[PDB]
Order: sequence, then C-alpha cells, then structure tokens
Amino acid sequence: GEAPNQALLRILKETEFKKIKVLGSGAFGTVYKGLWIPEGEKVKIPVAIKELREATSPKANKEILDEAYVMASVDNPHVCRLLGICLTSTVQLITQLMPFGCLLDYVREHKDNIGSQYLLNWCVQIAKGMNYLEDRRLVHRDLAARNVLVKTPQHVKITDFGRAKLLGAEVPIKWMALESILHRIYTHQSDVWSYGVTVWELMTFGSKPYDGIPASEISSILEKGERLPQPPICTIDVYMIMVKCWMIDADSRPKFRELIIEFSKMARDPQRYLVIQGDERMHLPSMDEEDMDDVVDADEYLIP
Ligand SMILES: CN[C@@H]1C[C@H]2O[C@@](C)([C@@H]1OC)n1c3ccccc3c3c4c(c5c6c(n2c5c31)CCCC6)C(=O)N=C4
Repeated sequence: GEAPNQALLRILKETEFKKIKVLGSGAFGTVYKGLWIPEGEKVKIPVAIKELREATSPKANKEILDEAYVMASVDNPHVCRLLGICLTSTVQLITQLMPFGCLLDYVREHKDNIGSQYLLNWCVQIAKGMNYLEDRRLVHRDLAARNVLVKTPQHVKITDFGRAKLLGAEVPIKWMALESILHRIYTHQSDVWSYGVTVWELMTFGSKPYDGIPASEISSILEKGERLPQPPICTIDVYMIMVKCWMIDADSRPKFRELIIEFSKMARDPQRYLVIQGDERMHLPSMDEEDMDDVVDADEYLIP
C-alpha cells in the first residue's frame, strides 16, 4: 500500500521575485538567476527561475508540472530543492540557485584544481541522493553528470526529474543499463548502472562515454561484455566498483547504500584510491549586487 503524498506545492506571486541574468537558453526552456523575496518576510533567496521555451504547447506544461510534482515530493540534502511554481502564462518553475551549475561542466572547466577528496565526496553525495530516491521508491532514469548540480564545490545535488517514475510503474543510450536498452526495464538497479557511468565521467574529468561508438552499436558491445576503460587516476579499487555497477545480472550490481559505504570508506583516505598529479596542493571556491544583507540560502529557508 502507498502512503498519501502530503508535500506542499507552493504557488508564488510573480511580484515576489525579481530576475537578474539569463543563465541557460535555447535547447528547451529559458533559465534565470534571480532573487525571491517571499511575501513579507525580510529574507532574499537566490533562485533559478525556469520559464519553459515560450510557446506553450499543452504537451510542454503537463511535462514541467510533473517535474514539479516530483521535486515537490522530495526532500533530501542531495536532491535539488524545489521552492514553488508560478502560473503566469508560460509556467515558471522556481528552484534553489546552484551557482556553480552542471557538474559535468564543473569538472571539465576545473580538472587541474580538482582533487581526490572532492571527487570521492561527490561520489558519496550522489550515492546518498540516489539512495534517498530509492527510499521513496523513485527511479530517476536520467542520472548523469549533466544532471548533478553544484551548490558549492563541496556540495552537489541530483536534478532533472523529467523522467522519474515510481518503481513497479510504467533517450540517453550511453548511460543505460542493458535491460533498459533491450526491454525498457528500469529499476533502482538500472540507476546504479548509470551511477557507474556518472562516476566514470567524473574520474575521467568529464569525458564522453564510448566516444566514437554510435548509439545503435552499444547494446552489442555490452552484450559481448565490453565496458568503459579504467580511468588513469583510478586505482583498481575504485574501478572495481564501477565495474560491478555494470554487471548484467541487475541483482548482482551494488545498492546505493553500499556505494555510500564503500566511497565513504575510501573518502577517508582519498589518496590511497585516486592517484592525482599534484593532489596535495589544491584549493577550490566557496553573489552580485550589494543588498546581500538579507540573503539566506534555500537550504536554510524552511516552511512550517
Ligand atoms: C551546460 N550547463 C548549462 C549551464 C546552465 O544552463 C543550463 C541550460 C545547463 O545546465 C546543464 N541549466 C539548466 C537546464 C535545464 C534545467 C535547469 C538548468 C540549470 C540550473 C542552474 C544553472 C546554472 C547554469 N546553468 C544552469 C542550468 C550556469 C551557471 C549558474 C547556474 C541552476 O543554478 N539551477 C538550475
């Protein structure tokens, strides 16, 4: 039996928040950095406002509203915080601002400053995010480094719920389990597979999986028993763990709760598990106008 989902969908006034700079555009919608001054409360909240690609085809609204449905029903430090929606014309989704953006980009744009303590910490945090979705019986179906966002370089969060489904219910080829490519079976275990690939994107500083190999070939490669190569920086311990996420027997893959444990152990001696050139000596970052006196982060903004 299912418990009743008593999350709150918060409807926001367009006047309660001011935009400030475009962030993303084209591909689908149109994201903005902005601030959100709820009602009368004397707080300001860095937000991302995602108003979808103008022209408002009934198909598009029912699609972002599901995202918001899902995002409103999740609550975990490692899953992207949804603040509310706004019913304007085209429908604004309002989420917590992740100032550092896509984690796939972050790693590409910072290789030379990223060290094992960070890489292993991201691994744990995503494993936690995923374990939590599991707890709430959700299957993400689109885990990848492009779908993890960076709030600060020590703190990442899983995003993109535009494909999430409940387990038991009813295309990014290079991240998918094999049961998924062949029979569209998706399970929490098909999520572990893609975790495997996400981790590999991170350890190779954001390479592209099976660069070259075009998508039609993939199921065949995998069925023959080929997997992605061991990244240069990876000890066999780390790489062994990727490999197990890529087993064919789904039930032989590990569980997110185990990944948490394993990376967490490794995260206590980072340098034993990832061999990075110039590791010891590496520091990373920690946000515009001046009226930043009343700014609180969404993570510290809580609702009764
Ligand atoms: C390639 N990478 C892009 C950088 C960026 O535009 C994109 C389109 C891309 O990401 C994957 N994008 C989104 C696309 C679809 C849904 C949400 C976002 C998105 C968000 C945020 C983004 C930021 C930045 N993008 C943010 C966001 C760029 C740096 C500031 C933060 C953010 O804080 N919350 C959501």
